[PDB]
Amino acid sequence: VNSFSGYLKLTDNVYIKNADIVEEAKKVKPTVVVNAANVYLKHGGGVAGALNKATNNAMQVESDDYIATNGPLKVGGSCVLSGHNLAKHCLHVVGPNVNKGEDIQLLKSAYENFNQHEVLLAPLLSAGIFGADPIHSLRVCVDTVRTNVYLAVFDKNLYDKLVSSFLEMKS
Ligand SMILES: Nc1ncnc2c1nc(Br)n2[C@@H]1O[C@H](COP(=O)(O)OP(=O)(O)OC[C@H]2O[C@@H](O)[C@H](O)[C@@H]2O)[C@@H](O)[C@H]1O
Repeated sequence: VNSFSGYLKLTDNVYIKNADIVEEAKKVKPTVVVNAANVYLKHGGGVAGALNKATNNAMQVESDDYIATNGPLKVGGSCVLSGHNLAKHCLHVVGPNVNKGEDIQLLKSAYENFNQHEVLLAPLLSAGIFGADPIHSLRVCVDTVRTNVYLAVFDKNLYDKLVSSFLEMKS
């Protein structure tokens, strides 16, 4: 497991690839895929829906059951559930929905959950439906995470922008 290939090494522990996270997960068989979740684990568009659909909706049913007996998550919080056919585990992480005025500082809280895991396959938290700048999310990630994080960015134009921006700001 955890056979990541073709990543660009950004820091000693952060790696980035222009790849759909679902197909990376099928290729790599990671111990942990990260899901960019909301506090009720209602997997809408974005990564959550793609992950859910690849589990034939088993992730959404598992999430319903988790929520029924544990209640919703906190922004910046997380929960480990099954990774189903994609990974051993899925780490569901709630970044701030910046479009709704939730504290963007909670992005640091969200990425801090990655530190509980040796190696993760992850998307950029809050950078899509939740409206954070993807460059800011990559920055928080490289600043906050100390464990090995392999970031999947499916859109080639965004990936190119992220690498360029990371170079310039790394100085
Ligand atoms: N197949 C893919 N492989 C790789 N990267 C992907 C893929 N698809 C997308 Br899209 N991305 C990119 O991963 C980033 C995060 O976007 P996101 O919307 O999934 O996560 P949040 O902004 O935290 O919103 C959470 C809310 O969205 C609902 O899904 C969830 O239930 C919740 O209510 C963005 O850069 C986006 O371009």
